[PDB]
Amino acid sequence: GSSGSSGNTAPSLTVPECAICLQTCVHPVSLPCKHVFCYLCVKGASWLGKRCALCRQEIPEDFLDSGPSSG
Ligand SMILES: [Zn+2]
Ligand SMILES: [Zn+2]
Repeated sequence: GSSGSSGNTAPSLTVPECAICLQTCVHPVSLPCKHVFCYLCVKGASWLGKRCALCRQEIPEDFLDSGPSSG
């Protein structure tokens, strides 16, 4: 069925910047706090632990870990 939908609806076709490493966001992830960061910088950065860097909005484990191992 329908499984796997990410923020596609975009006014342009480019990659935004990051507010954690200060460089092109390799993986722009729309956080529940209305922000964008590298899927890696959010999953676990050097100075980050399951929490935004701009607003520090607690991120739910489900955010990254969604759905059972096997579908
Ligand atoms: Zn980053
Ligand atoms: Zn935030």
